[PDB]
Amino acid sequence: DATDITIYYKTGWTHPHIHYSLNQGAWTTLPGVPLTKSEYEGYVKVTIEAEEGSQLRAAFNNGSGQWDNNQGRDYDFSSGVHTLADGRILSGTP
Repeated sequence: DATDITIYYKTGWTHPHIHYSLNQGAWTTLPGVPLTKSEYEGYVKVTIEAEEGSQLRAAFNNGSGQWDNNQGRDYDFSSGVHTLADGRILSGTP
């Protein structure tokens, strides 16, 4: 049973950030946490420390007010690993 929340995100932004609320808690202070490039070209990655049975709600930004917020639904990610690319989420790595 997975614990941390690891997210891969396809983006060409140079300063991508994840803004999120973990387990229905407080949201990060803007602009949120930076994502660091993965060796999967075009993808950035973050791992959010979390307990068993965790879920976060997230929106991504370019550090300067351009957003990807899933048409206002925001993106939901559970304990485990997930890859978001052009609005589609698949479990696991790229």
